[PDB]
Amino acid sequence: PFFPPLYLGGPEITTENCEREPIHIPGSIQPHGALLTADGHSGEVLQMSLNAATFLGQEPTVLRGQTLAALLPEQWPALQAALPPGCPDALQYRATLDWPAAGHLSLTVHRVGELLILEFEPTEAPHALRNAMFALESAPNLRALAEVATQTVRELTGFDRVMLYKFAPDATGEVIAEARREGLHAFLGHRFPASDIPAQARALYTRHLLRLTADTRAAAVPLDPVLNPQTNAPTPLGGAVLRATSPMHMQYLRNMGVGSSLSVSVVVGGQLWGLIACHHQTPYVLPPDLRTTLEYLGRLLSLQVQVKEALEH
Amino acid sequence: DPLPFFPPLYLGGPEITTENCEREPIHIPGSIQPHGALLTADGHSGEVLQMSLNAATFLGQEPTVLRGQTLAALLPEQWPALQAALPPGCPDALQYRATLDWPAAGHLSLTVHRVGELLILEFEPTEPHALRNAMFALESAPNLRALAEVATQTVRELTGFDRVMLYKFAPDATGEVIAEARREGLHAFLGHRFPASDIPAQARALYTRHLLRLTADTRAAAVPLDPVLNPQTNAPTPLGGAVLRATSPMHMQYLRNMGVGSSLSVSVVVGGQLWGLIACHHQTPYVLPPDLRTTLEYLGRLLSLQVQVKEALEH
Ligand SMILES: *C/C=C1/C(=C/c2[nH]c(/C=C3[NH+]=C(/C=C4\NC(=O)C(C=C)=C4C)C(C)=C\3CCC(=O)O)c(CCC(=O)O)c2C)NC(=O)[C@H]1C
Ligand SMILES: *C/C=C1/C(=C/c2[nH]c(/C=C3[NH+]=C(/C=C4\NC(=O)C(C=C)=C4C)C(C)=C\3CCC(=O)O)c(CCC(=O)O)c2C)NC(=O)[C@H]1C
Repeated sequence: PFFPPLYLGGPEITTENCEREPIHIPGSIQPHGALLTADGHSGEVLQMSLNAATFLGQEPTVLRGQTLAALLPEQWPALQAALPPGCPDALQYRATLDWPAAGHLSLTVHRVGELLILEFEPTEAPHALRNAMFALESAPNLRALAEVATQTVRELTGFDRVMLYKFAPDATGEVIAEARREGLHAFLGHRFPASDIPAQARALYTRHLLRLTADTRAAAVPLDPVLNPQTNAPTPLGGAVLRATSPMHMQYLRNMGVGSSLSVSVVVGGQLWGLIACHHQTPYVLPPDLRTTLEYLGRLLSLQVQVKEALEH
Repeated sequence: DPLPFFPPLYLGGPEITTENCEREPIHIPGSIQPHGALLTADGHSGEVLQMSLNAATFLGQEPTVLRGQTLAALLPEQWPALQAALPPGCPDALQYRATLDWPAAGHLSLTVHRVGELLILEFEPTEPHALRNAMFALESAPNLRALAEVATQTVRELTGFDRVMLYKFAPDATGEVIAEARREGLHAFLGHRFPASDIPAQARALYTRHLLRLTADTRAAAVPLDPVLNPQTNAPTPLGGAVLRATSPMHMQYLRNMGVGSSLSVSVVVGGQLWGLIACHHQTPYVLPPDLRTTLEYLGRLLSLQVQVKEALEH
């Protein structure tokens, strides 16, 4: 099963109970964005991140009464149609708001049962993706495909290190390709125990395909209330990219000297084949539109891995 | 019966009838569609060899001036990028794309690929979260039918085409329209089947490697390359990888007879075989700009993946 989260007086995580940390329900988010939850029917704002006032520019109480209808007039009917009752928690809808306080915000919404989860992040506003797609497809074998993928991602993102991390049948991981800035350790060829990515994190990574830590020293921002009014239970945040990263894993990143971390799941035959794993030495908020490019690349790599593995077997 | 290609018309080959469909050498028509321009150049020196006859009007230069310069001089910023992206021996399927600001012609999209020692350069005029939203909707579709319906509707919304169909090949290469989105008033093609010769065997092979082709105007005359043969080889210039390549006259007559002014199709490739086609029709001529066509190319790949996934959920 899972332990209760901390804020419901559950045990603190150690290397003895790695498998039982409820990483999906931390009750908090990373501070480079803001999150609201809301009722599926009424559009009634039920929870907000204590930092919402910053991003939205709204007097705190104003929000926690109001309706999405009021708050987001153009958007609220689109949401209603895009995310019908009963849809999967994996389905997401995005829009760009030109919002008074903040030039442009990206809005990302998904639905978990009766709750809409809304994420707001700063945003903005060429051929590198098309060029990359063809490059991946003409790679002659899996090894070269891995090399092209890591190089392409590094060029698109500027990340200090990009790896392709492949899982063995026992969930033992191996760095099979790597693109990195001059003057970093090389993790190419190294293998790592399955417990570094514990079972409950691999399962969530099979369904929700991109996650990140933007700053491995930033404090999480609580949800208020912490419990969902609807249920008097924790809000599931595993489909939210703003979801606070497990401190156990933030500690693992700080000990490596990493300030910023992102990965994309590569999913083949319904199973987690590997990760595009990215490191930055300093804090780094990759903007939403560039993340989208990596999300596309994730799908394309999933296709090409199967194609390429089929021409060996 | 499968038989080798006839020589093209310009090398004294025969004219194509219902009898000899499968032997038309559609990859080497010696000509392009008039809404863009094409140059060929030597892959090592960058000497310009062939150009479409309309090139002066896209590029704003006399032929003899174009042909008298190397790509190093014509494309000083792109020439080194081309050479890195398209190394000798690379496959003909690999494409490099850039946007140019050309004085006379505005923003041009440049698409380049390499066939042996030849570079092929295509120039076309070029111009929010719809793709991301579509990607997730496709993935959440519960079964093959719902996927097919979401895919057709999405493509129609992105493009404004009068008809978008998902055409699926059977094992005998006959095809069936298994989903479609269509303009009000058009008659349904859903559930209809069409014989294997409708898309002959040398088109199907080409459609497994080069995943998008189009006819922007089913009545437009093709524009010859000049000279027609590659001076490197005194042989035909391979245009199978060029979206500008002229469509087979057989296929154009087939489309005009259906009342179609514009056609586009994307290949859906599963396990190395052509599974089906995203096939679009417009009643009037219609040019879809290169950046919009890129969205369809990306959806072609997504759909190939999702078709595998939906079919595996099915035994
Ligand atoms: C007591 C449990 C431990 C633990 C927990 C844990 N680990 C993750 C997720 C990841 N761990 C990763 C490990 C590596 N990163 C590398 O670069 C290498 C090798 C060079 C390894 C072995 C990775 C890549 C992830 C994925 C996330 C990312 O992209 O950074 C989680 C889940 C965190 C979350 O999503 O909130 C958890 C709870 N890790 C341990 O090492 C043990 C001590
Ligand atoms: C004697 C040969 C004939 C022939 C040739 C031919 N066909 C193609 C390619 C295509 N044919 C298509 C036919 C259809 N369009 C539809 O809407 C339906 C069903 C409702 C069918 C059966 C299609 C879709 C294609 C693909 C390209 C496209 O138009 O989007 C070629 C190759 C064309 C080229 O790349 O230059 C050729 C030579 N078709 C016949 O019917 C016989 C008489």
